Amino acid sequence: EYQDGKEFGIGDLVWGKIKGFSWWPAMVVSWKATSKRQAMSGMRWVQWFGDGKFSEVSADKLVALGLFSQHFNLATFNKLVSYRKAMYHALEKARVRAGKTFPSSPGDSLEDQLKPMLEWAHGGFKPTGIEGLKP
Repeated sequence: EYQDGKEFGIGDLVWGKIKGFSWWPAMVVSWKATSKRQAMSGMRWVQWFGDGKFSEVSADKLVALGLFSQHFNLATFNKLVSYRKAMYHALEKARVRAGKTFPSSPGDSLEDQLKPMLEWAHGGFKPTGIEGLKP
């Protein structure tokens, strides 16, 4: 599936915007994951990090998660615990893909864990770069 000529395939980490101004992280999935129907021509099914719901989104409107600082929004991050949770799960998936590790201490909070993950992302996901995030 997803041979319509456009960007993104199954497993790719993406930012999507479906309403208002906010970009949220997601992973492209098979239509089968959704228990809906095959995606319309030009579109991808994505599964949102955090809530795990599904949306059909134009391939031309999605952006790679690797374009990170461009689409991350610190204001929304500080406003919404739902966004903080979304970013954690998204960057955790990224981190495991890249074989990256960060120091941790017993007692660490969601924000404690996110701090080194955000620094890694904003920094261009070194050492792997964006290639580390591929399925």
